[PDB]
Amino acid sequence: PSIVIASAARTAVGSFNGAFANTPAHELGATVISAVLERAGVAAGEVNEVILGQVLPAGEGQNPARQAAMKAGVPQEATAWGMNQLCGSGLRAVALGMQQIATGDASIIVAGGMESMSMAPHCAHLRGGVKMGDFKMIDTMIKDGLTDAFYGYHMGTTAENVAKQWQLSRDEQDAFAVASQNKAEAAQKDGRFKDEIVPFIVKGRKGDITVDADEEIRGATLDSMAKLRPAFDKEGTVTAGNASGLNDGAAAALLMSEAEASRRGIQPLGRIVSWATVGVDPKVMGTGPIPASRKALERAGWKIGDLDLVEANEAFAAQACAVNKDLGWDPSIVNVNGGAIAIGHPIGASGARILNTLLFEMKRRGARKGLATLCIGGGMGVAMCIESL
Amino acid sequence: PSIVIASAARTAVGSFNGAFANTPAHELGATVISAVLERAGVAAGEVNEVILGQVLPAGEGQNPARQAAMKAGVPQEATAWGMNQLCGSGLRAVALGMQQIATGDASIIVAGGMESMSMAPHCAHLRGGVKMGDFKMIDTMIKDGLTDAFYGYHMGTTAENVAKQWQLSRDEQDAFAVASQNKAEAAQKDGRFKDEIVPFIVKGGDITVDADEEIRGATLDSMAKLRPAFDKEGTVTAGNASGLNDGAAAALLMSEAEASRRGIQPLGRIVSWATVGVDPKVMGTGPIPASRKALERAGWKIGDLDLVEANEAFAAQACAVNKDLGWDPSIVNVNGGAIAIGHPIGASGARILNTLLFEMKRRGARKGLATLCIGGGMGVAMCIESL
Amino acid sequence: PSIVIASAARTAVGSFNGAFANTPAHELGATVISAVLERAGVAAGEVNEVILGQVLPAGEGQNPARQAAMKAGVPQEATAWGMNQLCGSGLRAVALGMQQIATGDASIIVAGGMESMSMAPHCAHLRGGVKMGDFKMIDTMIKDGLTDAFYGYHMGTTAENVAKQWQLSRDEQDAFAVASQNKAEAAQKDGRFKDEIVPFIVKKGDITVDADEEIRGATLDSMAKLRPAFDKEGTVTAGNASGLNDGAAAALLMSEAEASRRGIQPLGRIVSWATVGVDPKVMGTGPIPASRKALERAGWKIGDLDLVEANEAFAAQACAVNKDLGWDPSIVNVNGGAIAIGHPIGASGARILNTLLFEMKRRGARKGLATLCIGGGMGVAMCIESL
Amino acid sequence: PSIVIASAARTAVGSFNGAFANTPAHELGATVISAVLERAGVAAGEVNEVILGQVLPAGEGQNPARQAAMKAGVPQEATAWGMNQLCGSGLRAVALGMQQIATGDASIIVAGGMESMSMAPHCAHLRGGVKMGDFKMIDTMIKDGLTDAFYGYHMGTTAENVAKQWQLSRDEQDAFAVASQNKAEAAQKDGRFKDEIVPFIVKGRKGDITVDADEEIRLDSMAKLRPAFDKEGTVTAGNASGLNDGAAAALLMSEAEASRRGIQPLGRIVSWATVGVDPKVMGTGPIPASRKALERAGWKIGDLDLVEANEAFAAQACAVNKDLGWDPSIVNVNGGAIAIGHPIGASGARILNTLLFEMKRRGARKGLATLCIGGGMGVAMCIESL
Ligand SMILES: CC(C)(COP(=O)(O)OP(=O)(O)OC[C@H]1O[C@@H](n2cnc3c(N)ncnc32)[C@H](O)[C@@H]1OP(=O)(O)O)[C@@H](O)C(=O)NCCC(=O)NCCS
Ligand SMILES: CC(C)(COP(=O)(O)OP(=O)(O)OC[C@H]1O[C@@H](n2cnc3c(N)ncnc32)[C@H](O)[C@@H]1OP(=O)(O)O)[C@@H](O)C(=O)NCCC(=O)NCCS
Ligand SMILES: CC(C)(COP(=O)(O)OP(=O)(O)OC[C@H]1O[C@@H](n2cnc3c(N)ncnc32)[C@H](O)[C@@H]1OP(=O)(O)O)[C@@H](O)C(=O)NCCC(=O)NCCS
Ligand SMILES: CC(C)(COP(=O)(O)OP(=O)(O)OC[C@H]1O[C@@H](n2cnc3c(N)ncnc32)[C@H](O)[C@@H]1OP(=O)(O)O)[C@@H](O)C(=O)NCCC(=O)NCCS
Ligand SMILES: [Cl-]
Ligand SMILES: [Cl-]
Repeated sequence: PSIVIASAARTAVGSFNGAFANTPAHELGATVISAVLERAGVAAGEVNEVILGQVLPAGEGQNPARQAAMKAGVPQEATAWGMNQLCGSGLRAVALGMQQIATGDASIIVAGGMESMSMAPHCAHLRGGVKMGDFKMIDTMIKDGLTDAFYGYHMGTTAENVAKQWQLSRDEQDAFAVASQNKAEAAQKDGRFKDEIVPFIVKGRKGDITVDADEEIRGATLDSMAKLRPAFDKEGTVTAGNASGLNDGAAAALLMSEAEASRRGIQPLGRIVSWATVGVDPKVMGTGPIPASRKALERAGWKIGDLDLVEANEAFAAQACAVNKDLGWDPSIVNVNGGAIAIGHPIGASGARILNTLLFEMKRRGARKGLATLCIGGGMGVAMCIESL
Repeated sequence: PSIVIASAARTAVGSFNGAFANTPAHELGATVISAVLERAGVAAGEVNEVILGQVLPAGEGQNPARQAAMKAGVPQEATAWGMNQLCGSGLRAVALGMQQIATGDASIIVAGGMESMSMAPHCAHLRGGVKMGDFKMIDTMIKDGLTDAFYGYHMGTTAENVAKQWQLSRDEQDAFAVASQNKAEAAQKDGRFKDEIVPFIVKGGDITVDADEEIRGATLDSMAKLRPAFDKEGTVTAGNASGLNDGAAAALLMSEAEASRRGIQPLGRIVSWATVGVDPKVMGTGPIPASRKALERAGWKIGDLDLVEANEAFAAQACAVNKDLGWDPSIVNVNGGAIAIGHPIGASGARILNTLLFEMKRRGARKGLATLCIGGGMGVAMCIESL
Repeated sequence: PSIVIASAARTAVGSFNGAFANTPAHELGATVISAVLERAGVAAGEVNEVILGQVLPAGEGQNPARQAAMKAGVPQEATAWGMNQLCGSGLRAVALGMQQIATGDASIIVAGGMESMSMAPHCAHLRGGVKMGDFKMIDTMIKDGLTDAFYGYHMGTTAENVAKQWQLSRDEQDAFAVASQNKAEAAQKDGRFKDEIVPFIVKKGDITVDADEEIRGATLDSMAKLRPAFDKEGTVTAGNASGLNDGAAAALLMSEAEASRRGIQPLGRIVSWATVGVDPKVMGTGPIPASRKALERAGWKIGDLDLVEANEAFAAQACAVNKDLGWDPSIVNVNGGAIAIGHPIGASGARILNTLLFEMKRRGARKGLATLCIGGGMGVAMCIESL
Repeated sequence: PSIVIASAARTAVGSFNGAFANTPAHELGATVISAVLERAGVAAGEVNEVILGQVLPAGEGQNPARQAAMKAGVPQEATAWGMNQLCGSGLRAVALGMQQIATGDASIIVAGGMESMSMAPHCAHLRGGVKMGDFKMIDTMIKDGLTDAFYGYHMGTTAENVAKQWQLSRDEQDAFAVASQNKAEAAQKDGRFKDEIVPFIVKGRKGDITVDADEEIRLDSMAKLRPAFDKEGTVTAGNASGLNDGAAAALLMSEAEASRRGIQPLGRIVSWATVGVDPKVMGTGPIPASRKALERAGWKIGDLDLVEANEAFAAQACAVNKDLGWDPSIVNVNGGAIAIGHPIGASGARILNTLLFEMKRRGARKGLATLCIGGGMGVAMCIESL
């Protein structure tokens, strides 16, 4: 069975406590569900299921994937669920939605991810009761999203471990970070993000604001980048500049069979050729994309040289340089419009976010074979091969 | 692509703030992952992926499904993820794990659910800052698990709406609840839950928990003396409604040809599954179209079923599903239901799948069905056939 | 037993979450204690006791009055304690310190008040444990400072009761608030706040705060366009009511004979004081019997007063006090009031005492009076005479 | 300038999360305000002001002293305010109420203290907002009542320094605690606390309970405890005071006022004193405070017939007794805070009740009450009957 991506859309990536500071994730997810339906000419009443990845849904209510589907007009007869594979959630949900059609259980699937790291609350177990002494209010964003559960340190420390084995210097990681900021700024100026971004209306206060530009894209320098202090180790190289940030946003895609798209006259954004997920050492979780991409290319019958465009998520400059050095693909075809260092990193949605950038760049330049991949906390990776029609 | 369930296991369903009061969900899930591996003769190094449903993972850390797999001995080369479809999470994860092997992406899958409603913390968004005035510390169990996000009332109110449309009286719902408590107690005394339950060691003295803590029985005189917990003039009480519980349940999945090569005798063959949505006001009706679509995909009729496990979230919704589908009530929840056993949201789907599989084996039933109602107006069902 | 005020000082009144957003109250109190010692030529080693009023000391540690005295250089041999009479705390502490010397128990007293409404935390009793459901994190500023403990509503509702009984229209309360804003705005430019305000160094960079941050410019047209903040059909708005503020204020007290030996010329002599209770429903009427009894103890008439400082908690309450005593409104709050300057509850009593004392010196006034209304239905007043 | 105490009363000292677990402090204060009025035959309408010490009033509402007076029947014409001198709050409020009548500003004063350490909440400053990272929920009982603001450690560590410099051994503190525990049980069994304790009606969901007995009153079971503040320390949970709830107050008027009303007073306030000491050794506070009180009264240590020295810690209590040299057989003859309890806001007035009612039954002429104060302070007051 051949499954294609009929359409795709994403919101602008908002800053931490920025444009989407008081916007729940399902509200961002509802906008993207409506957009992928409008861009493909498919009504909300035709959706069988909505599958949205989300890592931090605490305090948002019962099944935020169902809340986003309801507000987008998807009828009550359909189903909706969320899933959590950390940073690979947004891309895995696309593969999960693909399998719904491959097994014959659904026809039209809206798959992607949504995340509101700004709305992540502080929690504390209080049922037993704190009779005496102080107790900690746990940040769910740090605890459930950014801290390794086996070794106890942040995901930035894992980038320090990757920097040690590959011997990646501070100046090399800053050169990668500056390159990402300059490619993302150039892509924003030329309007290459307009096709994939759907505007979001932030209701509240006294005026309604339309958000249609990635809020982190502002540019940077090499003199101001090397003056930053390391945020994870006193003698480390990972700083706040060469590492991805905390962001809000959503991204999704409309899935259907290749024969179904031909019957509707739809021109798909690409054909899902294969996907893969593999685990690695949690100490070097940034290496996830290395075996995940290899297995994805092996299942597709492709070689590394056959790829025309690559979207490798830039969780950290240290891990991103390590993946490129091992796979050896042409770095000029990897993240041609910037990466998460400049655009942002909403964990649950980034998987579908970089899939949107991959699909719309493959369309404008005429690329035939593409690949998207991300590293996953806890020692995992996920990749997917896309081919045009 | 024929997918079988080689083995299955579950922990005892613990009471709210009971035996598993301070036990994280992944610790319960790790025991069940190790159990389904031992009962099938499959090593942890052969597992491709672990898929665990969970609704309330707040405060437990990065990806509790990966934490349960790692502690169970599953190597780092494998993958693991969690999913949330509320009450149908435990059963959907089995269907999701089945699709991993059906599409050729994996060979060995551990799929199920785990939930620790006792460890659910209180949360509050404090990044923007509370300029002035009081703010509420939100119970994540109530908000993210038991409160409808569209109408704002508890899941017990949705059972009241089902009771109005089907005209189910207070005494009729209590008779269903008392029958559920007495069937579960008889099954516990006769030892029918021992095959499916794997013991759990509560570290701290070490205590071995191998009996469902909610299974104690009840009467009709003490059941009709309870006050309604959701409406002053309502019929749903704490006795005829499911409780708050902790536990885990999973199963080992592989192809039918893979089981034949390993000499494993599977617990059953996954014939079909289905999930459908309904109105959030009457979410308990989910099992009605979900089971029908599941039977249609399997090519079966309601009369063809030999055993049925329909989760008892509420006596009102459970009576409505049986009255609508019309299946023989003597083959439905023969060993009791969630009213007596308990209702761990993330694990209940796989919990009742364990009860179905091990009862189909002891009595020799050939065609079975498991179904649950889902908050927000959904249902999920799966058809199992023996080999 | 003649007790005089040798010197006095206060910090600038900061806005809510403004310059003193992250500054504890005892840090503000230390500056005013050191300032009143420096302005009188009295060493810290001569202080017997420090009495600082404070309403919201939660989370600041053991006895913030002791923290402010020690940080101001007062040696450990001295004593320090805090007291809470709500809005009259700052002025009552001055009267309490006066009684310490009158009874022969002390010689040198630093008395005043301090309040940090921005540093007021949210609290919740959690020892028993929250089994299930949401619980409120109580804002101690609202509960312990701005909410009546007997009727449950804000102090603005009590101002509505006074406004209804006196038949005060919105435009009449609107005209008094604008007059208060215009007198305070003129005082900031004319430098009348320079003598009483001591700069405070906010220890991102050190910032010197020496101007009242709440002092804003208003008119009569933009003032009537505001919405009522306490009742949909009310008259009290955010413009005609006092604001939320931080600050500190204190004074150095000693006997008249003690000042003559040290060459200190006091700002005034404490002639009498009084405190009386009223109905909590109309707590704004407190200053009316408190000032009259204070005048009775002093042997003075209303016409004998040259300057009056009546705290402006609300425009409704402030107009009611002026109408009853009948004193010349041109000698009442000549430099503005709490509506424009601000209202740090614990410090407001000593705050308006600084404005009174330094104004009697600048214009040559002989007889002065300072009074405030107190939540829960009380009032406090003090009569000051020059030398 | 003679001020007498016409009557006095107190509630039973409750255990931490015990009988008064869900009882606000002003409710305990209301009972004692009504009790001192009934025992003296004085109407609530004659009270000028109520002065109640309290250390932990967070979450209780505007001015709990005003809340306690209003429910106790004191009319709105009176005034009420609270004050905080930590452990000396309850006794200082009596001295503050004495000064109100001495200066001619009031005639009838109800002065004492109240504390509900069980109802003390956890707090956290959240107006600025926690952008990132975990933050601590601060226990207001520990931080605002039991933690030194200058050195950052618990009040029990200050007792270790008093034990270190005075060289008080582990066995020395246990002998003082057992003597304190045995005297309090003997006084409770003999009914020696019945005159001073007023019952409190605890209303609740399942039943109303009448609390009129000290719940904390209870070497082999005593010497098996571990030190609670230092691994190499001497202060344990047995030889240190606990966390308690309760209230205590007194009715104040002039000696001529008591003679005119036919009231026979419990005693005359002769003098008082407050002095500061080193915060590191706050337990030494009562030593110069008692001497200064006796000097102003013209008395010597040998003239005292009864002494009430607060037992915050066995180490600090032993140091005061050894230096002042008063007869230990007349000090806390009915037990101390180690066995009875230590409600911070109420403890000052709590030990004043025990002194007044013991001086009356045994015929003592001159008595003394004193307590140590956190942050390096002390307070003492001399009372003599007529
Ligand atoms: C590293 C991290 C803690 C940053 O902390 P932060 O709160 O966001 O603080 P900022 O990002 O605003 O950076 C702070 C400083 O660096 C400067 N800075 C940041 N990025 C810069 C850039 N790209 N160029 C130049 N200067 C920069 C900022 O201006 C600021 O200066 P300041 O101190 O005067 O305010 C946070 O981004 C993080 O946790 N990243 C990791 C996310 C993650 O692990 N995701 C999962 C990966 S698998
Ligand atoms: C019903 C519910 C509100 C109960 O909350 P609760 O406050 O803990 O009520 P309790 O568990 O304390 O039980 C109440 C009383 O009924 C009695 N009781 C309970 N079950 C009984 C039974 N089966 N037989 C006889 N008496 C019983 C209990 O002993 C208790 O007595 P008590 O008054 O001394 O406490 C809660 O379990 C709930 O919300 N369940 C629904 C969850 C849900 O929605 N599930 C479906 C998801 S779609
Ligand atoms: C009344 C009160 C609730 C105001 O709360 P607030 O919302 O923070 O008031 P704000 O200043 O932030 O907003 C008031 C509005 O009116 C305007 N406004 C307020 N004061 C003004 C003034 N003095 N002149 C002109 N315009 C003014 C503001 O610009 C604002 O408009 P906006 O919302 O569009 O920005 C608060 O000041 C209060 O609690 N007062 C009573 C305190 C008290 O009880 N003290 C004890 C008395 S015994
Ligand atoms: C002394 C203090 C530190 C001990 O608190 P605690 O450690 O929580 O003691 P607990 O509440 O747990 O009492 C229960 C325990 O003590 C044991 N215990 C208590 N009292 C006992 C007694 N009288 N005899 C024997 N055993 C006793 C119990 O068996 C139980 O055992 P555990 O220690 O293993 O838990 C505490 O009461 C305190 O902080 N007091 C403050 C005193 C103070 O500073 N006052 C102000 C000075 S100016
Ligand atoms: Cl293995
Ligand atoms: Cl297989």
